[PDB]
Amino acid sequence: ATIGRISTGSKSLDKLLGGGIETQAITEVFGEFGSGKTQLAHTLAVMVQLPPEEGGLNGSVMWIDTENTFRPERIREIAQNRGLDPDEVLKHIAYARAFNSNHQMLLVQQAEDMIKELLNTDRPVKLLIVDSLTSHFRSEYIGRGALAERQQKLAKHLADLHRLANLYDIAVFVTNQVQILAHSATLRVYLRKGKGGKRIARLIDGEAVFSITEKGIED
Repeated sequence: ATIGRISTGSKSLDKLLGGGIETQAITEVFGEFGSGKTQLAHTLAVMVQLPPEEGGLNGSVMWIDTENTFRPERIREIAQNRGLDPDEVLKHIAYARAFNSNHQMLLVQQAEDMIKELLNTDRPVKLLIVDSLTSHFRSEYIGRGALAERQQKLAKHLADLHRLANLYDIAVFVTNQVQILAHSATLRVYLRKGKGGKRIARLIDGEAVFSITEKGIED
C-alpha cells in the first residue's frame, strides 16, 4: 500500500514533516510537560477524519491513554471549529485507558481486532495514538538493571506498533515526556515552548512554529 499523509493542522509543521504524519510509520513527539504533545494528538484525531483533499484519510482513530489526559470536549471543539460534526468525530475514536505497561501492551494487541473489523469499511482505522508511550514504563522499570529491561520491553511494544502501522496502513503517533537512550520510532519530533505562546518543532535525526487554538493547532 502507498503511504498516506495526515495534516497536523499547521502548514508549518506539515512542511517540516514532508507533508504531514505518515501511515506505515511511528511518529514520536517528545518534549517537556506542557509542550503541546497532547494538543497535537487531539488535533490529529480530528484531522485524520477529514477527506483526503482536506488533509485527512477518511479514517477512524484508536486512542490508548495512560495518563487520563484525553478530553472528549476538546475533540468536539476542534471538530466543530473545523466544520465537522463534533459527535460524529468523537464517535469515530475508540478509546482505552491503559492502567500499567503490561495492560498497555495487551491493548495494542487488542487493537488489531478492531482494525481488522473496520479495514474494509468506509472509515478504516488510520491513526493509532499512544499518549503517553513511556509514562508507565518509566514508573515501573526503575533502578539498577532497569535500563536494559525497560528498553527491551519497549522495543517489543514498538515492534507491535510498527507491525500494525505497516500491515494495516495506519499512522501511529506516540508521545514521550522528556526533561542517551535508544529509540525506534520512525521519526522523532522535539516540541518546546517558544515566545508569544508559540510551540516550536524540530526533527531529530529547520523548525516549524505553531499555536494552540480553538482549532487545535494552526500556524
